[PDB]
Amino acid sequence: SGFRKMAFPSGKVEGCMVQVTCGTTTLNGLWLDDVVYCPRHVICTSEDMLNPNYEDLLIRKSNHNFLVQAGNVQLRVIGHSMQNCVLKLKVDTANPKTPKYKFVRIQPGQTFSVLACYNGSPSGVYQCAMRPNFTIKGSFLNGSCGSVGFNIDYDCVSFCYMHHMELPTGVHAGTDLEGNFYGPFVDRQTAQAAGTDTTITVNVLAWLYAAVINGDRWFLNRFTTTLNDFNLVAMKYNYEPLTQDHVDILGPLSAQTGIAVLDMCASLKELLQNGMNGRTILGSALLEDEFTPFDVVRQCSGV
Amino acid sequence: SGFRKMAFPSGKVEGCMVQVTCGTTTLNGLWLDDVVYCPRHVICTSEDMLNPNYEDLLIRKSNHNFLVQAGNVQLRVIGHSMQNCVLKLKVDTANPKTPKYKFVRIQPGQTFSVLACYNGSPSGVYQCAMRPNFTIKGSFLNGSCGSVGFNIDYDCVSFCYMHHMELPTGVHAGTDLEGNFYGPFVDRQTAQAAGTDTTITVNVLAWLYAAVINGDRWFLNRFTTTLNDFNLVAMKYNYEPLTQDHVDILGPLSAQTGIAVLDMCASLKELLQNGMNGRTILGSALLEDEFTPFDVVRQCSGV
Ligand SMILES: *C(=O)[C@H](C[C@@H]1CCCNC1=O)NC(=O)[C@H](CCCC)NC(=O)/C=C/c1ccccc1
Ligand SMILES: *C(=O)[C@H](C[C@@H]1CCCNC1=O)NC(=O)[C@H](CCCC)NC(=O)/C=C/c1ccccc1
Repeated sequence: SGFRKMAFPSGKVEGCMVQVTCGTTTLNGLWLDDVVYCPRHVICTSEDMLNPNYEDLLIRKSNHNFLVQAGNVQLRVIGHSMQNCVLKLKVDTANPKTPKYKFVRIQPGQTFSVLACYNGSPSGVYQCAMRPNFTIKGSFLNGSCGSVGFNIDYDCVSFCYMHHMELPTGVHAGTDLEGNFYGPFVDRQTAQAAGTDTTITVNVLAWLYAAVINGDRWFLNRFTTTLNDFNLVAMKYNYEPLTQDHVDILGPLSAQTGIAVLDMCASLKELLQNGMNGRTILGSALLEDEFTPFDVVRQCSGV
Repeated sequence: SGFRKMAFPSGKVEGCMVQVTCGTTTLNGLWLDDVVYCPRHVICTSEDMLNPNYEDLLIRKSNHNFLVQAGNVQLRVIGHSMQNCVLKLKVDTANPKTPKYKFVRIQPGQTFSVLACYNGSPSGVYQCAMRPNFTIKGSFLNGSCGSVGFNIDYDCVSFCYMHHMELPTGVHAGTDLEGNFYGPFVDRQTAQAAGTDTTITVNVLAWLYAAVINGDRWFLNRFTTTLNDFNLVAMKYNYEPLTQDHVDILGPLSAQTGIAVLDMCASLKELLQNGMNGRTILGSALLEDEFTPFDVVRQCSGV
């Protein structure tokens, strides 16, 4: 029993983190086979983040402008190229610790683990969700750029996020490992801000199932609801619409608890309309939306 | 910016996890140098957990009764002994991945990372606090016994917890790595239950400082309070007394924010008396007490 925000074990990713310096800027890189991946803004000076032509800065750079350090072993850069908003630095040594891996782009509402790093050295690990507005609510200080987000299945690491910047609201923006930003964000200095966010409805329902599996039952009721009348209430409270696919995805949790999805939807509607009146669910006084149905099943396996 | 429940990178500990089987019971062991540490209840049968004489079961066991598997390599047990509630299984191979390590016992109110494991294979990592009543609120299923809790400083792993059991309330109990239980709990079948818990006051104040560092300021006020009048209110709300040492420990966070500790205490008193009236702090509608002052400083380094 018990339910926690749980990250994947970070060992396989720790072995891939290196330090990348260009000019006076140091950040983190990801060392897989003979390539080091890092944010391309490492080549920017502060005189040129208003409107950097990243191409421009890059043609003016050479291999020796990039210092790559793996622990206390310098790697020699033998090639450099740009892939969207990421740099690929070819090095003369393949990483002996390279795990089986994939580069995957995730969907809003999906979760992943972040290995926060500074100067190529891991500092901590935590779980994030990709928000509907393509930001993440992380914990990132200056120097954390190039830290990565990932999931593990079996022992293949699926990398899904590389960290690039913080927005004025204190949330974070980054790319997939092909260097394509999540959301309408750019690696140049603008007044860019997060657009309007919403609550991940299917995840809230997953977490209510987690609560029932762990013996929190006070919010349950007889009532059921129609999907249509549920989505009418969800819309009013800035919740994403619930689709039939979401209902299907919640199937296994519904079977294990014996609580039909639309039965649980009636509980959520009443929580949205009444609040909790001083009670908590799984230690929370708010409805939690950063656990996917998979997260719940994986952690709550057989109670 | 940002503040998350962050665990230590788990890589150094992942390399120490093995699988231990005795009879039909399988659980996890910790492999350091040529010793494997595991809960002694691995030698119990279900016919004998009412009143096991653990000594008895152990004299009746031989080295070959213990099957130790490290990945897919069986380790040969060449000696076995009991150390309080932990078994020490001497094996014929020293773990080549043994980190620098220490066995440390922690205090109620201190935090640590848990590497949840099943069949010697790590599943996830999360942060726990030792509750004032010496339980932990973890996430543990059958088979998780022998998973360990730890902190890292520099690159020395300080192991502080080994998991043994779940209480009827769904919280968890375990030992230090010398096999001495935290709290009044025993590795035998009783109606044992967690005693009365309290809120870790110094940690709540640390987390309020975290919030201020991250731009959450709405709960602040002019008021200051005396330590005596604060502790009168804390007592009423089941909060631990705040000592002058706690005040001193909060010194650096007070300096960085420019908010005196007793100034922040006045904010906490009003939160305790009024609630938040619909607002949140660092994404929480409850006052969070599982971040130590160190946790905050380490994560909030320079904003
Ligand atoms: C990379 O290490 C660094 C991390 C940031 C910076 C400190 C705050 N938290 C983080 O994650 N990334 C940058 O410094 C980045 C480079 C921009 C590309 C030219 N810029 C930002 O993060 C912008 C912060 C900001 C916030 C509000 C208004 C303007 C700028
Ligand atoms: C070890 O792997 C296992 C883990 C437990 C069991 C399932 C629930 N969550 C856990 O962490 N530990 C045990 O099974 C343990 C062995 C007891 C020593 C003889 N016993 C318990 O955890 C007791 C659970 C319980 C709860 C309420 C009433 C009675 C028993």
